[PDB]
Amino acid sequence: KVFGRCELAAAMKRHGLDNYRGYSLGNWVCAAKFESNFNTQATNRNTDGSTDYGILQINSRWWCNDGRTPGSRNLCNIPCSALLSSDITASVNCAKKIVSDGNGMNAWVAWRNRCKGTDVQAWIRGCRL
Ligand SMILES: [Cl-]
Ligand SMILES: [Cl-]
Ligand code: NA
Repeated sequence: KVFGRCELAAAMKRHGLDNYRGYSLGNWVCAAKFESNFNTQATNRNTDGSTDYGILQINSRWWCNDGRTPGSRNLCNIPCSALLSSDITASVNCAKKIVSDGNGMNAWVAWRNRCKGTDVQAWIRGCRL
């Protein structure tokens, strides 16, 4: 499923991400835009053989099991395929664990390079939330 901007914002807000660990909703929508273009089915292979999955491009080296990333951790205790569902619950619950681990949203390279320090509130402008 490819989300619209306000649709995803409303979905993330209902799942408790607005101001989660101090990150306003616009940060999460901005990260999703540049990580996956709002597409729950996005996958990208990394140089180390791991793969990023879903709307927030969660990495199989640490966070989910895809059966082909040797020596990887499964810290969200989920198959990576569950992160590709049109229901974002699994991706959001896993993202909450990632953003709480110490580095905040700097774990998402696209957020660091394209959202951090910008007017991220623009990403929820006009949405009925
Ligand atoms: Cl915001
Ligand atoms: Cl980037
Ligand atoms: Na959903």
